[PDB]
Amino acid sequence: MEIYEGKLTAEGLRFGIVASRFNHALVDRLVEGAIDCIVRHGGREEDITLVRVPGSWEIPVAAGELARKEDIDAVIAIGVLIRGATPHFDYIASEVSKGLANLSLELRKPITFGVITADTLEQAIERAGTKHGNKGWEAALSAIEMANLFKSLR
Amino acid sequence: MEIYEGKLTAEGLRFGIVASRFNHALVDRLVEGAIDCIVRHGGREEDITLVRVPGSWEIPVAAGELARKEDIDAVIAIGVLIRGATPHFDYIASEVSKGLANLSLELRKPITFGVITADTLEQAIERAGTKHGNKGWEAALSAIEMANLFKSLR
Amino acid sequence: MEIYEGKLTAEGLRFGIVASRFNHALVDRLVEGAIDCIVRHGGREEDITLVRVPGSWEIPVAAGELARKEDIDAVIAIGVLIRGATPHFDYIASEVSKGLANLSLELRKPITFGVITADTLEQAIERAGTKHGNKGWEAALSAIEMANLFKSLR
Amino acid sequence: MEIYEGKLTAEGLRFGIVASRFNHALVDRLVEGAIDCIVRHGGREEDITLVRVPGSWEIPVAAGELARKEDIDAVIAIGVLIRGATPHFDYIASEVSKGLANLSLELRKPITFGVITADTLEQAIERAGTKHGNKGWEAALSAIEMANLFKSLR
Amino acid sequence: MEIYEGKLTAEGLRFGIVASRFNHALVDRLVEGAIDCIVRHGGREEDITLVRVPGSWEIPVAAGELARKEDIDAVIAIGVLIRGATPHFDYIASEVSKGLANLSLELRKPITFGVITADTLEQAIERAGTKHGNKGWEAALSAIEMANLFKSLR
Amino acid sequence: MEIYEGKLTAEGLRFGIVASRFNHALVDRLVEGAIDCIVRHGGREEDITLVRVPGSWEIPVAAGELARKEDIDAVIAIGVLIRGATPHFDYIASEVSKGLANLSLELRKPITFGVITADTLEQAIERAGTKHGNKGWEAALSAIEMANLFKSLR
Amino acid sequence: MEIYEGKLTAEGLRFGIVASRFNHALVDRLVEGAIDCIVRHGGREEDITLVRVPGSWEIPVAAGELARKEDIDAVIAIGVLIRGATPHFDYIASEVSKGLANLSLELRKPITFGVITADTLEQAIERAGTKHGNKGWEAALSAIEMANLFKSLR
Repeated sequence: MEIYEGKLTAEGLRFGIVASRFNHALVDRLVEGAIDCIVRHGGREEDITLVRVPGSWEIPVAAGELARKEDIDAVIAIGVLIRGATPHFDYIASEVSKGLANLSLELRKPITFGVITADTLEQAIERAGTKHGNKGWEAALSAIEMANLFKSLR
Repeated sequence: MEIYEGKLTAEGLRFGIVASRFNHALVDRLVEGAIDCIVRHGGREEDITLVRVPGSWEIPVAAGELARKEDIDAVIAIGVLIRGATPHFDYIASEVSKGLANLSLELRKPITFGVITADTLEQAIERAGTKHGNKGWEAALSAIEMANLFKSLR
Repeated sequence: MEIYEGKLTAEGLRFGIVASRFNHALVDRLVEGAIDCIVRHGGREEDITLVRVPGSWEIPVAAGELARKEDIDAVIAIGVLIRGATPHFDYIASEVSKGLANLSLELRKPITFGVITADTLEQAIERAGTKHGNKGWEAALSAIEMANLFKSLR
Repeated sequence: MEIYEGKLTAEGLRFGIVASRFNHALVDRLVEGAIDCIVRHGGREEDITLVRVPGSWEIPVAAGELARKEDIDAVIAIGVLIRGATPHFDYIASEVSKGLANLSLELRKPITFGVITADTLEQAIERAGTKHGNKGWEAALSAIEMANLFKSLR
Repeated sequence: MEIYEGKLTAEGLRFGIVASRFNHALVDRLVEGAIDCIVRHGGREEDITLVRVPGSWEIPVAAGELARKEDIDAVIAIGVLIRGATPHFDYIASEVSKGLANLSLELRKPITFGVITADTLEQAIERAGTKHGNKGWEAALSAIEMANLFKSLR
Repeated sequence: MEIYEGKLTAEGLRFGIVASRFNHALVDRLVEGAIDCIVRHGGREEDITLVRVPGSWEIPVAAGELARKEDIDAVIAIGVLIRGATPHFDYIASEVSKGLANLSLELRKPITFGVITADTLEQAIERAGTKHGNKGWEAALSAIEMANLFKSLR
Repeated sequence: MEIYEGKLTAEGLRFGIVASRFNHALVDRLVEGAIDCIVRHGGREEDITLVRVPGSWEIPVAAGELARKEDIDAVIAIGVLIRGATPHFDYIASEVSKGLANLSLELRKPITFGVITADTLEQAIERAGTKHGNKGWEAALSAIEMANLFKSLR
């Protein structure tokens, strides 16, 4: 049998990080874990390109210009969505996810999903550093494995 | 300021894994994550020494013979404890933990704690592979970082 | 990979059994299973040293004189504790367990724990012969495996 | 099989009794049973050394100077603890017990535990003379058996 | 029979008092009773060494430097612990007590325990001067008796 | 009377800070207060050695290598523990505390305790910056006073 | 960027303390913390001017004669207000606060606010020494920082 799988070594890879600005407080702890993961697995922080967009709605279009440059091996999307009074939550949540997934089949490149979709302000703080451990350090780990496996599979 | 911190690269390190036999079903998924972590971070599986003891009560004494050999950089203790009808749970839980912590100051060597102390059979299955992600892959990650930092700090 | 593990053959091993006297009725069924295990796995009953102490409080000090003799490969501690009206239970339960575990790191020798810590008189009868199967035959099985593995690991 | 066990004859043995002063009323009935046991089993009352300390907290340190003299075969600790309004009970109860047990492995000498840990003033009176029969006559009986067995086992 | 017991005369003895600063209000009434006891039983206040530490957590380490000087006969530990919202209470309470008791067997010297472990702010005020009479005057009385008895027993 | 007490001036002292990584979000506000305290009381930030360990379980072993270097006057342990579904909380909480306290009597050096043991995620945020004022700025203040007093007392 | 901030060193500064007499019991523990803070941060107690006024109503007028002398760098107002049966509380509380704040813009000099405004007698005892730590040691710390920063900013 042929078994393919990405190792977790980050040397030689160049990364893109698309990070919304809304929910300034929680996103800055995710971007912190994300860079943290990439450096302690052996990647340099020079080869990280960090892009900032105003809301989570526009993560799709801007991760589309990072994922087209040749020298980017994987792209991480990092944004916080908290439900409020209206269904505004759903139609933005539903679209962030389709643009990211639709983009990944198009450009045949890994785009990992580091978007926190929380119901209360409580659960967002737990997945951004405390009792569940930041998505940011996680979605970054997912891309290091993918961008590593996509040397073998292409 | 001096900042010390372990990177996550597992090359050159030699590991010990002390794994109980009781709860045959759940422990074998932890040992699986543990070796898995060490190999995909760049360590060879030859340099893993795996030791098996009958219950969780004896993890202390046998991790004491692994932690004394010179060629072991870190030791992982892996066992499952489920509460039952009696306080048998507490006095075994309380002692596994003191022998492991007491051993680490004595032999000045990292012994990370991969013991699941669950109340229901439910929560033990969740921390052994499913919605919380195996301690075994986690306690192994903790030791790779420690055994790496203890090159600098000794 | 190196895999260490004790087989279950009891030939050549010499055992010590420290058995309280209090709860005369239930302890005598545990000591019965314990010798039973050692003989039917192939050990002789001559090489069993049986020591009797008045209560469960003193199992630590007397298992300390058995575990220091050279010709003892493993020691079994067998006593029954039933909770009563007062917290007398806890402070005796808590100390039996630390002296046994503290002794095992000191003398680097297996001391397995065959102490029944039951809440009702009911549950003590179930773990001493009937629907859960005597600790005594179990704690003895745990030591045969350990004393066998500690030929390889020392 | 070798069977070791202490007989109950008190001739030739020399004893130490560490007895708190707090709860003046109940302790004096325990010390009474303790000497009573030792004399009617055949020991002289000259060879009893009786030591008095202010509270139950200091039983450990003073039983440590009795247990170091050569001419003491066993030491009895006799004190009454009654729970009151605060957790003061627990942290004193927890420490009396560790100093006594820790001392017994250190000096390899029997220290039997005649401490009444009662929840109400009621249960303390029952274990000090009336419907359950004084610990003092009991903890003394436990030491006569141990100090007798420790001629054979040393 | 030999009876040992400390008289209550404080002449010739030299004392150490380790007193936390946290709960400034209640501790200063305990230290007040403590010196008060030592002077009115006949000791001079010159021979009192008073040491102040920031919290109750550090009473162990600093009573360890007083108890090692030769010219200190007994050491008093004086601090107030009030339970609050979290289990922070327990793990500090549990450690103050082990360091004090562990120290007393090590240095074979009396360390009496004048720590108030109260559940409400109410009960702490009652044991610090009012309807139960200050521990400080009590723990001091306990040490005068012990340091006096330890002339005879050493 | 002799009165000993540490002033609060931080000049000439060299500090060690052992800070877990788990609960990335809250620990980074404690380390922030801790350095903040040491600099504004007059200490330089060059003489701070900052050590990072993966979990709170390993604070003991790594504070043991900082506390052995000669040029460290006091060590601060900084980590966040939040209770979750299982008793995993207790056995880790209970051991962090014994290794820190056991270490301080051994190496006769101040190790102050800046560990937040919170029941809800709520109370952890309050003791890490907001309505109760960071332990980190507090445990640091406790060590500046202790390391200053331990010039006089040694 | 220019960053201004007061260090916490109290050398060279001269302080004023305006302390009511009503609630004799609790105020004397605040004044105690206040002087305590100033001395252990390095200030002499000669350079403290202590002024006493009959009630909390007159703290404004008398802190106005201290804040006009040239040789006073900061003034501390220390008084206890407990709510009783009537709205007398509010109109005195409301005025103490405006005279202190109005005075600080007028004389361009720090006047820190060490007034306890408690609802029950309970909460006043907690903020005056026990589980929340005296305002007096706090309002004094606030002024040492301010009077230090106002060398740079004037």
